Amino acid sequence: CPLMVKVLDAVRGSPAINVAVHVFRKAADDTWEPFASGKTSESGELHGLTAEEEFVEGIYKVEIDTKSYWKALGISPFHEHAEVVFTANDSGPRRYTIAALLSPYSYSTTAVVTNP
Amino acid sequence: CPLMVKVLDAVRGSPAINVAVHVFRKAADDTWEPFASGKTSESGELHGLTAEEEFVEGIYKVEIDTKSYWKALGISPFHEHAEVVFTANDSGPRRYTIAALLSPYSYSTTAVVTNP
Amino acid sequence: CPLMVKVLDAVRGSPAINVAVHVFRKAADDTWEPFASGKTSESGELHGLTAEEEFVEGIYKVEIDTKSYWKALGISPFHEHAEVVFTANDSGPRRYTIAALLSPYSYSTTAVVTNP
Amino acid sequence: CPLMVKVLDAVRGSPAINVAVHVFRKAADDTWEPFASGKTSESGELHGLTAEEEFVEGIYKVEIDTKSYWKALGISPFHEHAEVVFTANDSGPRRYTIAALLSPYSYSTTAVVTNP
Repeated sequence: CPLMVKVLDAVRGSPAINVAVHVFRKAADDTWEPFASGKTSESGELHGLTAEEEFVEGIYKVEIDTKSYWKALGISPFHEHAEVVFTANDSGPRRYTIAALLSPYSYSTTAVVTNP
Repeated sequence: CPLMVKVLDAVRGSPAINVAVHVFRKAADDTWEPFASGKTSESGELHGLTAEEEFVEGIYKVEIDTKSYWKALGISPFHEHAEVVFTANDSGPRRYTIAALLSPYSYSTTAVVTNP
Repeated sequence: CPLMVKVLDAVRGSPAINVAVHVFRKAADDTWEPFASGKTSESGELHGLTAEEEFVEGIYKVEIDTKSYWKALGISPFHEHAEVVFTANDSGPRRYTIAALLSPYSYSTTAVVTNP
Repeated sequence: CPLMVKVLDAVRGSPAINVAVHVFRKAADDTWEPFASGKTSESGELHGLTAEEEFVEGIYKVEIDTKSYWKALGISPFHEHAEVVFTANDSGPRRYTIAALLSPYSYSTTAVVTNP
């Protein structure tokens, strides 16, 4: 699975379950073209994002819907969302895990890039 | 100063100097209009950012050019930038600090909202 | 696995490999008693630390030898190490993942605690 | 001020005010000897922790009472405290800021080592 998104909850100290996540790919004309969509699972993971789809070289945007998540939990968050924009597969095929750690007024995002 | 941006470098243990930062307010036709812009100083800070009487209520995106910053030092970072998107001044004026802490493959962002 | 430790390297974007980890449980007399120990694997993980029914209620301290890790890559770090001290299982025994993300001048730690 | 200590709350998005910080130095015999101590202020900062005519080369430990901070707010946190341990002024004179960013189940810490 070459694109994996994992989200944790730093207030509850757990997986962030059912977070909307939309991946996009910057097309040849400089506009973001949908690429994959998802809701995180019981373990805060979102798998098979390139099933049926080519994971080609390019610029990707993983957009995590943190506002909905915190609002569904009765909290008013600071951010509308958490976006992670990066170039994929520029030096060859890689496997990517984007981890997001969440609080209402704060997030962190790391990328684990491993060579297949 | 009602909107400050502050940047640290987690690798070197110091402020992040000369980091380009571009702020945009979302326009009603639902697109991002230039709002202000600048470079962090010697203390990693950016002040006097709000273009005249313009810091109205609205959706803001602060974009930090972290890629140029790591590339100026010879490092090859994960991200193209770090965008922070938030609604500002919807329930009466506050002062906003956007703190960003930077690593080549990771960053962290926090809003410290305080009351006039 | 009821006590697990994940370390990640935020400079390189990968698991932190071969990092020395030492757990301790606080004793009857309020001193720290050697409990388990390990070095993180290829995936930056350290497994079979506790042994389920060997994991009592108490205060544990996970220490991560972050200093050697950075000096073994030719970097000179800030911290001597990173410690994590938590109360374990004071309730209906649960699984603990302690995740640590590393950088020379900074680290961040998170607990994922799940009902088995 | 050769040793500042700044604490932010990532849940509420404000400084963490009134936080108990206790600082130790490792003595000749390798036991932690009390050194300075205090409580963070309206800005979450803790100034006047030490005097440059007294802050000598050695290993310090900066312990921050996150548990009482979270309880005082009705929150059952994960960690007992946040311990930051580090060697100081071994290369001569420098200013140190320990920044800590708190969530009930996570925290991150960065050292900003700047020069006289």
